Amino acid sequence: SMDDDQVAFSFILDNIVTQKMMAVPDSWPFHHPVNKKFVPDYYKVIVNPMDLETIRKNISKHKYQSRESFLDDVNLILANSVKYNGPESQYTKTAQEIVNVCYQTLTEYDEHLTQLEKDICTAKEAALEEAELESLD
Ligand SMILES: C[C@@H]1COCCN1c1cc(C2([S@](C)(N)O)CC2)nc(-c2ccnc3[nH]ccc23)n1
Repeated sequence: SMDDDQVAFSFILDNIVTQKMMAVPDSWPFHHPVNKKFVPDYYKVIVNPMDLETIRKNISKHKYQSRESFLDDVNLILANSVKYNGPESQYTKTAQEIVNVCYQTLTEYDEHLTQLEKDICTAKEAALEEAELESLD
């Protein structure tokens, strides 16, 4: 079912986050949203904040239906470090390793993720078609 497939897809992504990305050494700056009381300037600069806790919350809500949408938020972590800390900051080097281990692990699971992504997309289109046919009955 689309529910079993979304659960599987989300579990794979969550395991990539907790077992690989969160395990990158010294990755603590990216585990949670920046606290405005600690870094008030952060939210004057960073318009689209992102972090690994927020990604996990999004996974639990089944936000990500595709590898692309998942990686959109993953890359935001890196892009935001480039902007706030600079492209050569040690913070950005760490964010880069987080992104790289994400890519590496996605590649290991690309066969299964690609199939889940396709099957979720077909089931979603079918449910949309049926809902529209029912509303017009
Ligand atoms: C602003 C820096 C550099 O870019 C990425 C995130 N970064 C963070 C992130 C955090 C959080 S947190 C405690 N939830 O705000 C998410 C874990 N914290 C501090 C921080 C907080 C207080 N003093 C500090 N001194 C130096 C850094 C620092 N930096």
